[PDB]
Amino acid sequence: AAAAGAGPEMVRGQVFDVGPRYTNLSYIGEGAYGMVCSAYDNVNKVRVAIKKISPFEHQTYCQRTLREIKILLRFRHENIIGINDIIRAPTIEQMKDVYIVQDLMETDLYKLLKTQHLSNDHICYFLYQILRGLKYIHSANVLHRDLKPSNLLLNTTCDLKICDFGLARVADPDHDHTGFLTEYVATRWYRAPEIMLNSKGYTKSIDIWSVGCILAEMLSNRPIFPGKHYLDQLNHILGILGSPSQEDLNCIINLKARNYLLSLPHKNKVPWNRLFPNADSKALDLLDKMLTFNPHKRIEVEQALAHPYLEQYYDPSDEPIAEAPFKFDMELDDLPKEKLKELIFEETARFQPGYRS
Ligand SMILES: O=c1c2cc(O)c(O)cc2oc2cc(O)cc(O)c12
Repeated sequence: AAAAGAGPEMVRGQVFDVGPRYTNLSYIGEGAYGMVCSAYDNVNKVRVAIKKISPFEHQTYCQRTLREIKILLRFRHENIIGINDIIRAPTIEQMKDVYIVQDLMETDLYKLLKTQHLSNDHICYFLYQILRGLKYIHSANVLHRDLKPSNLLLNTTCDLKICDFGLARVADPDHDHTGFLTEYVATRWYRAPEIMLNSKGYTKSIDIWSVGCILAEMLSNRPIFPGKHYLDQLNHILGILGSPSQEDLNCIINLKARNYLLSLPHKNKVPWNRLFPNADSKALDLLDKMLTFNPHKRIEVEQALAHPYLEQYYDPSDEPIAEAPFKFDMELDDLPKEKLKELIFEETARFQPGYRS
């Protein structure tokens, strides 16, 4: 209809018409590219979140939108945000925006860390939930590739859900190698050291590093490695971990990357307990294992779940995995704008009336 509008201005938050089902005028924030509002779901009789997506002018936006929709519709897990509904025109010709309806969450870990100290009990629970969700993701052979506090939503009872699969990919360790200083898209402060050295981020260890950075951030309310540019990120990491060992260096076969590391002055490890003097010692042991330089030696998700820090929560029978891996195209690079729009239309069909009387 359009009978509803939500305080427009910048972005383009003119119209927000989400059929008759959803009826309230409460803006929340700005998505990657569209207003997010809360609304009353007149069917389930609860407030929900709705993201307006207007992706159809940029190939990158469409790609990320399709990737996220395909993934979220296939995943079903307590610690991963779901899609409850998708609102769009009934034909491709008329489709100009897409609205994604999701459970309403109170906040995200970014906003929470800006103003709230976390108890060790909250840190432990939040880490548990992140890892529980990540187990499922990885079990589907999917890498999230952009884990960070703003991608972790929380409700009023501290239930945590991972969001934003726009940069996700299917794991491909056999094709992970690349040259030194290869450009990378995911958020700088949460990038593993190998991204800057010799890795395209196509293995599960990339996500464990990000989780380790999030744990550190929870312990002190500050990002642990706030690089200001691409290579600064690596110097922040080495400033705390110290210089890599001969064995870990020998693992980096690429000469430019090797020689860069060899060119650096020797740095000694900064002990975790001096960075985080109020932290639980078991938390720091787990942190150390997640923030391991060598990605091959880095802890895997399931090992992390089994670590003593998380013993109060660990229960592998209640930490589900995906029914089968994804092998769908997540690169989506060789598709014209017309095919991407068509795939988004097809992927969202299940939510249409389409066939009523
Ligand atoms: O995407 C969401 C979002 C998604 C949900 O399912 C939800 O329940 C709450 C959300 O809040 C946001 C707030 C923002 O400032 C920006 C956002 O992108 C979101």
